[PDB]
Amino acid sequence: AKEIDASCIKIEKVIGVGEFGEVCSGRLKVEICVAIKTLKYTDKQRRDFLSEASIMGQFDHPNIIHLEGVVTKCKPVMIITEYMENGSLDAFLRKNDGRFTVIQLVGMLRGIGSGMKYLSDMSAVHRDLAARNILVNSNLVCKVSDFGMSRVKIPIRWTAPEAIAYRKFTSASDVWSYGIVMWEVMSYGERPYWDMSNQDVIKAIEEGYRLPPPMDCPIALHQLMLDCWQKERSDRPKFGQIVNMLDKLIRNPNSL
Repeated sequence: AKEIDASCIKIEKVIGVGEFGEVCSGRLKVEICVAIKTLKYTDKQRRDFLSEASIMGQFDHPNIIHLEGVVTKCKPVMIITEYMENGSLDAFLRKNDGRFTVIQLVGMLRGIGSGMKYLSDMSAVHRDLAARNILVNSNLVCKVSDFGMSRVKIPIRWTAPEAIAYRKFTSASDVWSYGIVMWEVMSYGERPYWDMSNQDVIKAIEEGYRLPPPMDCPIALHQLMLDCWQKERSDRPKFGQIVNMLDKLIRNPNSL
């Protein structure tokens, strides 16, 4: 992760408040813009708050939030990462409802896929993949963040069957999550399974029910979602196949 001297981090604005503490956006000098996650809390939070930075520090990929460093030897304890102008993907889509083309939405999913293909290769499992955990920048590049649950309370409607049933988390269960993320994107941040109860969703999926294709969503994309939602995890496509399929869709826009 690398320790950074607090004299280098200069907060400017408080973008909002997160779980463990506040979340801001300042600058880092040695100058560039960065994100800052402060902690204010008991030891029952610090070890988990920082552990997220530790794991995130093992990664280096364009579609994975870059960790600048951490400030532990001083208060407030904080995590410094690359700045993302547009913030959380889900909120970003709800504020720009129906304002993006199919190819642009596909490009975002391509990047997310690429970041997941990176993680899965590192033998890492996010276990909490969702649009709310994916940040977007001014260039529309979506990056996977929030590695608090990663392993090298999780929403049921985003979690794969086996993961809930017999606590089996793998890159195959993240694919199922990716499937849900795909649905959120093409639906502009729409709540999966809407007003259905977590119990209804579990039963529904067991009966063979699957989320319908979002309006104006290409048949091929929805099918890709169906594959990601296959009961038998072994039958679901690998992240490598997912990134490949999307590229061929982008390269050949007419196929969408």
